[PDB]
Order: sequence, then structure tokens, then C-alpha cells
Amino acid sequence: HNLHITEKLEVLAKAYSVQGDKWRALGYAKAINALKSFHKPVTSYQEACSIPGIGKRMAEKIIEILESGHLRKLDHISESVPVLELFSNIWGAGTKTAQMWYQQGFRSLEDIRSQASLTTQQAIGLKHYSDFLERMPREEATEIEQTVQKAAQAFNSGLLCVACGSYRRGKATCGDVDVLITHPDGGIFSRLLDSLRQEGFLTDDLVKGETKYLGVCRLPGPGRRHRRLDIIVVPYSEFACALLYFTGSAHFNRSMRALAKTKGMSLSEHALSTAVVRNTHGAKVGPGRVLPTPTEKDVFRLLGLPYREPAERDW
DNA sequence: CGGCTGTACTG
DNA sequence: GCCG
DNA sequence: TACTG
DNA sequence: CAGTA
Ligand SMILES: Nc1ncnc2c1ncn2[C@H]1C[C@H](O)[C@@H](COP(=O)(O)CP(=O)(O)OP(=O)(O)O)O1
Ligand SMILES: [Cl-]
Ligand SMILES: [Mg+2]
Ligand SMILES: [Mn+2]
Ligand code: NA
Ligand code: NA
Repeated sequence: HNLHITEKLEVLAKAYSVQGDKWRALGYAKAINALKSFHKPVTSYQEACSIPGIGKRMAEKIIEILESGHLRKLDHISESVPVLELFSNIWGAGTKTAQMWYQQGFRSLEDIRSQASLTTQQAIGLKHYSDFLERMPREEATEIEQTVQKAAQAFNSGLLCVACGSYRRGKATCGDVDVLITHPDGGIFSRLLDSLRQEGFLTDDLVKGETKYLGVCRLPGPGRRHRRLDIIVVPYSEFACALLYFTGSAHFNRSMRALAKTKGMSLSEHALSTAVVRNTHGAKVGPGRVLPTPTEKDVFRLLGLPYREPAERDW
């Protein structure tokens, strides 16, 4: 962690991101990670250009920060940016929505609350604005997972319940709880949610689909905060690909999916497929065929990769 | 030049 | 923004 | 119980 | 969270 040139660069990345330049923001993201994991502080332009993810433009910015301790770009960042960031931290509102609100003269959450027309998701996002920005301690994630497990167990179906996401990767704090539920390959979802809602445990629903639920829960007692809860239900046949997907991290999933693509394969939460047919844009023409993947290890093996424990997937 | 993951949900 |  | 899928 | 040992 030997490079606080990244603190200035992170400012630019978020600015680009909220203003909608997604790929330039991606470029900075990668450059920032590269510098974060570099063993030593970077003193050199040729040393800088040695790092994958750091090109001439990035290198020029490294040299400028070393020379002046400042970044000329940061000073010229649009004054709309802090407001765009405030708005896009509302769950359900992204860059397009934040920009529209800003164009329309909104400047604070008070403005949004009184004059803005919110979708149902954004209204819930706004009501829990601060809570959605907080991470919980690992132990509280445990209690939430166990609450879902007990509800699932009570149906005496074949339900298996596993906590994924950052929890399964062993993190000390969690932004939400991501729970995977599997049923024998042979309405279960809706009954379960009804159980959790009857207990007073589920307090708001953001998304309810056939495959995924995203919502808000709160444990009993004083000093409790509303916490985000994601639940996915998949057939047992898809277990390993679903566990791999939901375990992440997002960056890890993207790298592994990118590798699969170079191999003429495709990886999603449903399956690993081979002999996939893609056009000149890398867009899928035809689906190829599904490879058997009984465990996570099989996916790595079929990709020609060494296994990584969830702890080693946090990227 | 042009990709940078691949899916689900909403209205 | 970077890189193939 | 400690771990996998 | 059911199964494995
Ligand atoms: N953009 C993306 N592309 C592909 N896969 C993605 C993804 N975003 C999330 N995922 C997958 C992996 C996450 O670990 C998992 C949960 O996504 P998440 O939004 O809960 C982030 P997590 O890794 O759990 O950390 P935390 O902040 O919640 O504590 O879903
Ligand atoms: Cl997916
Ligand atoms: Mg999570
Ligand atoms: Mn989540
Ligand atoms: Na480089
Ligand atoms: Na948002």
C-alpha cells in the first residue's frame, strides 16, 4: 500500500464515473489497483510505464504529482460533481438520473425529497440514504444469514442456504448480505419472503423477480440499522456456477469471464459453456454447449486455472 | 480501431 | 484511460 | 464438529 | 443448510 498518488487519482475516477465516462473510469480503476498492489513507492517515469495498466497518460500524472505534489486536473473538475455523487448514491439512481436532476436545478437531497418524481426503488433508496452507505460487522451478517437459513429450513423442502459475497470471502465488514438458496432440480421463493415479512424481518422490497430478490431487513432490538439483503434462488444443477458468481468479487468475476472469452468459452451465473460463437465485436452469436460443473473446482480446471479459495478471490 | 462480463429486473 |  | 457444495 | 466424515 505504498502509493498515495492513488488518492488523487481516485478523485478523478469517481468524477469520470458519475459523469458517465465509464471506460475512462475503468482505465483509472485498473491503474489505481496496479499502484495499490505495487511493492514499493514509484519514483520513476520508466518505472511507472513498467506497470501494466499504467500508460503514458497515467505516467505523466505520476510525474506531475511527484514534482508538484498536486494534480492540475483535480482543480478543474466540474462543480457539478459533488452533487452528482450525492444523487447517484441514492439506490436506483445512476449517472443518467443524477445528471437529469442536476440539469433540472436540484442541488440537495432536500430538493429531491420535495420536488423530484422518484421511482419506488429510489424512494426506498432515499428513505435509507445513510443506512445504505454503511457497512455492517461480519457478526451481524452472520445473524442475518442465520435468520434466512431458519426460514428456509422450516419448509422441509430440499433447500440449501449459503451466505456468499464478501461474507464468504471472509471480509471483516459487509456492505450487504448476499444469500444463495438452492432447491432440488424437480412458489418456494414467494413463501420464503412471506415468512421473513411476517416476522417483521424484511422491511422494504427493491426487486422481486423469479430468480433474484433485493431488499432491506432489520434485526430486532435497540441500536439496529436497516441492512441491505440480496437473495438468489437457483436449481441445484446450477449450484457451482451460482456460488462462483455470487461469491465474487465483481473484479474477479470479470477477469475470469474475460479469460473464458479468449478461450472461446462463456461463464455466467448459470453455466460455463464451450464452443461459444461470437462475432467481430465479441458479442455472442450462438450459445455453444454447457459443460458439467459439479463443483467450483471444476470451473477453474476447465478454464485451465489453479483453484482459488474465496479468501483469495477478493480483487 | 475498438473492447474493456454477463446476466436480471423495472417501467 | 490502456492495450492487443 | 468442521468443512464442502 | 443438507450431507460427509
Ligand atoms: N458487476 C458485476 N459483475 C459480475 N458479478 C458481480 C458484479 N457485481 C457483483 N457481482 C457478484 C460478485 C459479488 O461478490 C456478488 C455480490 O455483489 P455485491 O453488490 O453484494 C458486492 P460484495 O462483493 O458482496 O461486497 P460488499 O460491498 O457487498 O460487502 O455478486
Ligand atoms: Cl451472471
Ligand atoms: Mg455483498
Ligand atoms: Mn449484494
Ligand atoms: Na504499462
Ligand atoms: Na445509485
